[PDB]
Amino acid sequence: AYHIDEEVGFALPNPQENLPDFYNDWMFIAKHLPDLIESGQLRERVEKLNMLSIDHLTDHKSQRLARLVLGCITMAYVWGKGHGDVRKVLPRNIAVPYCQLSAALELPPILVYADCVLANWKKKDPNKPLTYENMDVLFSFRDGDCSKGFFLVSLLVEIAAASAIKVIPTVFKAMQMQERDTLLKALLEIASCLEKALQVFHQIHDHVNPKAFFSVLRIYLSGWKGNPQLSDGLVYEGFWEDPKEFAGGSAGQSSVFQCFDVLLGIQQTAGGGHAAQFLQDMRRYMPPAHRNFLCSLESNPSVREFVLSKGDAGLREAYDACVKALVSLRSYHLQIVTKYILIPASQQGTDLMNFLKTVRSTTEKSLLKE
Ligand code: HEM
Ligand SMILES: Nc1ccccc1C(=O)C[C@H](N)C(=O)O
Repeated sequence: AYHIDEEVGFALPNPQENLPDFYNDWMFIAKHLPDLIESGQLRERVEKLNMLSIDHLTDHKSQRLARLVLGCITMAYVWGKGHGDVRKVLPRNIAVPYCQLSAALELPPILVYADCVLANWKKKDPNKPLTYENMDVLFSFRDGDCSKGFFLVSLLVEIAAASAIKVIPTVFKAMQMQERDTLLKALLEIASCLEKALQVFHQIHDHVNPKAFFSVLRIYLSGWKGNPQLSDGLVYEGFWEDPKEFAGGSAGQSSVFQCFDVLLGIQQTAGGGHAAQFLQDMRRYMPPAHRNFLCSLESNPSVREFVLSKGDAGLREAYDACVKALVSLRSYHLQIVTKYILIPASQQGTDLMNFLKTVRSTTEKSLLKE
């Protein structure tokens, strides 16, 4: 069904918090990364784990939790305290089950958005709503890392986007039914929800401190693709013989922007030399069912062409409201990357800026006007 929820969208609805007692040894380490890292006992605990079979993970929610658990342990093992003391070999007894589970779930054996954000959360009270005050994350890395604020605000933007995502079938049906008003309603509804998502994005400032993000959390989200600290990638002991590179790119692995890029025929899949290659690569790091969803949307008739073919200024204005909301979102995201990467980096990206500025202006160049 593309694993897309009416309420939470690309987020994993109501994730599992507990594994079977079989996996308690995994569970304990993941639940205690702040103390084990700080006290310098983490790597020993990982290095003294026994081989635990994944055959006792009986369903998707259990596999997603195990993947989040092993991904957090792996990031902590590789990066340690976060200050250059690195491990380049992931011990056999983590690496083999982590890589087996990853293959089953068709995701790379590294921490991704779909683990640390889409699966990493709970309601404090199951009867209060999906708001920040009623929610928590399941795992953090270090005390003060602001992982609660970063993951939960990302999740809440994701949940806000769900309201626009569930309208997408109405769009294609209305094109196909030849239902002009239904299509116009739907596009205005999508834009309205995307605007609401932009409002939710503002909570980022209330809960994430630029020093903590840039200097702590960013470290544990860092990968080994093009990383000088791990120039040949990571050795997954006992599974592949030579090291492999995978990006640690959690923020950029949301499907939300690409979801509406593709819906509105904005051309970034194919296009820019280095911008389109980056956007296509980050798809490798999305759950397969979401990869599938983005592809099926590309195969559908073009909404942008349909609107263009109609000589209908009302349609063109609803379409442009969607494109505007997507520009607003990337423009605000530009501001945040300035606040949370660029300024702290200088207090010690021009390629990073150019990538984001490019995707925004390509989105901006898509407005119809006429
Ligand atoms: C909170 C919700 C967020 C969402 C939904 C989101 C979404 C995205 C998306 C879709 C991209 C791909 C570029 C594009 O499509 O325009 C991207 C890139 C990026 N975002 Fe975010 N983002 C969020 C928050 C953040 C935050 C708080 C930071 C803090 C610095 C950040 C840092 C980055 C970086 C560095 C990139 C470039 C890819 C990379 O090098 O990792 N993002 N983001
Ligand atoms: N801060 C942590 C550090 C390490 C492991 C878990 C956490 C949590 O966030 C626990 C959360 N209160 C929960 O409801 O599971």
